[PDB]
Amino acid sequence: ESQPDPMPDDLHKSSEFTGTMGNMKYLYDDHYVSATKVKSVDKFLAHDLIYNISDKKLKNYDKVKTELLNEDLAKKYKDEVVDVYGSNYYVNCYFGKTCMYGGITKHEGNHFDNGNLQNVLVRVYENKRNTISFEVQTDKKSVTAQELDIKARNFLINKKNLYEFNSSPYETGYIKFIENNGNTFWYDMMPAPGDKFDQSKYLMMYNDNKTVDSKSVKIEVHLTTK
Ligand SMILES: [Zn+2]
Repeated sequence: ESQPDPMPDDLHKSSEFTGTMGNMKYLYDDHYVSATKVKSVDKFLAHDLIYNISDKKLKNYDKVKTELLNEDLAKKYKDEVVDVYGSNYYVNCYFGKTCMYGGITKHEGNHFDNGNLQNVLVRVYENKRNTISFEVQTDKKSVTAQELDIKARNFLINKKNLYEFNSSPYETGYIKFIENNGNTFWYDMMPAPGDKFDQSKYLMMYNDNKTVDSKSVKIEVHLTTK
């Protein structure tokens, strides 16, 4: 059922991407859509949903379209009261508007009990050594892996310069989720080889709206230096 771990050539190398890393940095550096108790208002394609969500911050949008893996996922959350969490983009976002993928969890029943926040531990591995470990927080029992990944990359951009404008001090990176039923999966942290980064295509991995149990999930960040 599990994703086999990275083989050595499954991982994007940053020295083979000659476009602008600030373009990856932007997707994770104090960057996210957040909405709570929202119900979808519209649809573009069969596998997406559109919500009246404004960024209260720098006022860039009052409508978020989220794209899912398929029509069934879309149908399923269409008339549900939901919280949204995800990384938005504007390039080739077509439908005051912004785009994203997945980020969707039902609101009813999905929160801890004394309004507590749950800590999820991230263990960071640099050239196969556990050098730093940190906690990220959510208030959702079933939280998207996108949410947690966003929060862990945000922290790593600050502490570790994970992504910089021109480069990354890292060659390879992957984030790995280990669920308490043994299931593992992982995302490639580095952009595809070449001179142009396509945010929309990068983010599209979050399509499947994967959620995990926040209280028992384990996250590992595996990085290798230049
Ligand atoms: Zn909620």
